[PDB]
Amino acid sequence: PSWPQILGRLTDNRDLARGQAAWAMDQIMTGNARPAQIAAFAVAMTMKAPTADEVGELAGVMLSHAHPLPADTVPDDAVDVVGTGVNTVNLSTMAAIVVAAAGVPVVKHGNRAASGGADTLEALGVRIDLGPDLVARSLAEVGIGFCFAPRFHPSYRHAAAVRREIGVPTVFNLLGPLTNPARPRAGLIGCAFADLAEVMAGVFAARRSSVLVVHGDDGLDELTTTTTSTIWRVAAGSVDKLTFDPAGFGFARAQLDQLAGGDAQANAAAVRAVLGGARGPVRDAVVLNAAGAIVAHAGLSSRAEWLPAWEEGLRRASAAIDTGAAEQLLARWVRFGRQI
Amino acid sequence: PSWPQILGRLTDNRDLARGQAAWAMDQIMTGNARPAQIAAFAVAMTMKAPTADEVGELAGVMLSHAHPLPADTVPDDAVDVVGTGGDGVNTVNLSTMAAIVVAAAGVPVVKHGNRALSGGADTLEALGVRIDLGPDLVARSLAEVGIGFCFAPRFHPSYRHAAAVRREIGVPTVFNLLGPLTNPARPRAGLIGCAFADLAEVMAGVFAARRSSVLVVHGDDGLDELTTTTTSTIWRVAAGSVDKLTFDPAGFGFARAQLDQLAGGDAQANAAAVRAVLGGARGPVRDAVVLNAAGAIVAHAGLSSRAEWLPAWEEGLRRASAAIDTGAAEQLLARWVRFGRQIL
Ligand SMILES: Cc1ccc(C(=O)O)c(N)c1
Ligand SMILES: Cc1ccc(C(=O)O)c(N)c1
Repeated sequence: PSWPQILGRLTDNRDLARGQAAWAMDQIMTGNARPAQIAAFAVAMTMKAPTADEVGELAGVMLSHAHPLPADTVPDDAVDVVGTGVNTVNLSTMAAIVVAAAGVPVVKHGNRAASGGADTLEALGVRIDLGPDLVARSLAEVGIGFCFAPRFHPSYRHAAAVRREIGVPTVFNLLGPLTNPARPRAGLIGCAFADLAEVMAGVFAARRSSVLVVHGDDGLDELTTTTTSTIWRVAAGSVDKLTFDPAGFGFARAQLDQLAGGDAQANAAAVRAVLGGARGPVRDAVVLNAAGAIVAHAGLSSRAEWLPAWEEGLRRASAAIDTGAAEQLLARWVRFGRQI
Repeated sequence: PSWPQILGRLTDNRDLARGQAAWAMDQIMTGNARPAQIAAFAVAMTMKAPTADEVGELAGVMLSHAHPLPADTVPDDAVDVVGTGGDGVNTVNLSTMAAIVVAAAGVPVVKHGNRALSGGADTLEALGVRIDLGPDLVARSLAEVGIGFCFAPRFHPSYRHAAAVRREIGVPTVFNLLGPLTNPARPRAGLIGCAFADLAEVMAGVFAARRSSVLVVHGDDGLDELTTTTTSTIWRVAAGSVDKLTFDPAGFGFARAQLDQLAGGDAQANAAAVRAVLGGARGPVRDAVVLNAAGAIVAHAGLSSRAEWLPAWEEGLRRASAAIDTGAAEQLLARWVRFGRQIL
C-alpha cells in the first residue's frame, strides 16, 4: 500500500479496498504522513464520498492511539450529546447538562472553537482540560464529564494542523463524534448534511450503539424547532430512518435566527438564562434535544417504544430545568473543578 | 479570497469564480502556500474537473513568474511537440524523435521539459545534447540549429514549491496539464499528446483561447502521442474553435503495430533507438515518429494557411519521411550536439 495507490483510487472516484483507509490513518497518527499527503487524502475522500466502512477504519485507528479512561469507570449506559458543527447558541452543551440533571450519565467530547462547546464551558467556570482519572471522578461525583480532545488524542496533532491550514470541512470532521475516548454506547449526534448522516449512522450501527443521528430539514446539526428533522434511529446493529415532527408534541414553529449565539460569553449567558427558567425557542430546542438523548439512552436498557419514550423524554428534560436540577448540576460541576 | 473559500467551492463540485484559480496559483508561485494547501487545491481541482478558464488562469500566472526569452528570438511560427506523459506505458521517446524530424523539415521547434524510465530531457542528454541552458543560448540554438530546449526547472524556478508537493502525493493532477501551456517560448502551434481524453478537450480549450494552431491528440489505446497500434482522437484547434475527430493511420497505408514494439528503456536504450531511426531504420518506431512529425507539421501549416486536412497530412508525411531519408534529421541532431559543445 502507498499514497499514490490510495490517492489514485480516490481520485478515480473508487471506494478503497479494506484496510487502505486504516493504513492511511495509521500513517497520519504516527507522524509518517507529510502534510501534503494528509491534505490530499482528506480532500480526496471527501469528494469521492466516504462509506461507513471507510469511516469506521479511520475512527478505529484514531481510537487505538487515544488515551483511555480507567477501565470500569464509565457506566455501561453513558451518553454523548454532540454535533459535527450557523453561528448558533450551544444547544448541545445545554442539552448535555439537562440530560445529566435528569439522571443520565453524560460524557462529552470536544475542543476549543473551530464559542465552541469547550469555550462556553470554560466561560461558565467548568474546567475542561482534565486527565482521565478526574474525568472519571467527575462522572461518579457529578454525573457528567468532559474529555478535552487534544489531551486524549495527542497523536492527531499532524492532522489537526492540516485541518487548520486548509480550513475546508472534510471527512475528518466526522471523527469527533466517533472518537469519544469514554466510548459511550448511546448518544444523540447532530449532522449538518443528510448524505453524511446516513454514513455516520452506519458506523454506529456496526458498534451496536443506541444512537439517534439527527439532521434538521433546515440544515441544523441538532433536532430543530423550525421544521421537521430526519432521524436515523440506530439500535442492535440496524438503522430505522424516519421523519420526525415536533409539532406532534406541541412545539411551536420557530425561526432559525431565534437560535443565534455569539461569543463564549453570549452563549454562557444563554445557558444561565435557560437553566434558570427562561421560556422561549432556545429552551424549546434544548428540551427537544435533551429528550432525544434520553430516548437514545433508553435504547440501551428499556424495551420502551418510540412514542412513550419521547414522552418520558420530554417530561424528564422539562422537569430537570423547572425543578432547578440542571442549574444545580452546573453549579456542582463548577464546584468540582475548583475543589481540584 | 482565501483557501477556505476556494477549497470549499471545489469540494462542493462548483466551478470557481473568475480570479480564484489565479489567486491560488499566485500564492503557490510566491512561496506563500503551505504544502497542505497546494495539495488540497490540486486534488480538489482535479476531482471537480477543471475548466479551460481555470487552467488558463493557472498557466498565465505561472508564465508571469517565468524567466523571459529575449525579444525577437523566437520565430513567429515555432512549434512545440510534447505530451503530458504519465500514460504509464514506458515507450520510446516518440516526441523527442518527431521534434528532431520536424526541425529537420525546416519547421523551428522549441521544446520544454524536465527529467523524469527515461524522459525527453534525459534521452537528449544521453545523446550529448546540452539541455541545461540560459535563454541567450536557447535563442542562439534555435537560430543556428533550428531547435531548442527550455529546461523547465531553469525557466520556472518559482514552481519549486508545487513540484515538491506533486512528488510527495505522486498522483496525476491538474498540474500535469501545465507543461504544454507554459512553454516559455510561447509557440503558437503544436502537437500536444494527452494521456487522458477527458482533460484533452480542456487542453484544447486553452489553446483555442490563445488562438494557437494545435493538434491535441490521444491514442485510443492510451498513448499520449498519435498511435500506430489503433486509431487516435484528435482535437483540431484552429481560428479560436476546437473540433473533435477520429483519425486512422491505415488511411495513409500504415500497418497496425503492437504496443510492445514501441517499448522504451533506460536513457541509453532510447538514445540508441533515436540513432537507429534517424539513421534510416524502418519499422513501427519510424512509422510512429513520421506520423507524429507530420501532425506537428500539419499544426504548423495551420498558422499561415487554411489548407485542407488530407493534403496537409500528405505533405506532412512526405516532408517527415524526406527529412529522415535525406539524412537531414541525423545531421540536425549532430548540429545540435556540436552547438552545445561550442558553448565551451
Ligand atoms: C481532536 C484534536 C483536535 C486538535 C488537536 C490539536 O493538536 O490541535 C488534537 N491533537 C486533537
Ligand atoms: C516545471 C518544473 C518542474 C520541477 C521543478 C522543481 O523545482 O523541481 C521546477 N522548478 C519546475
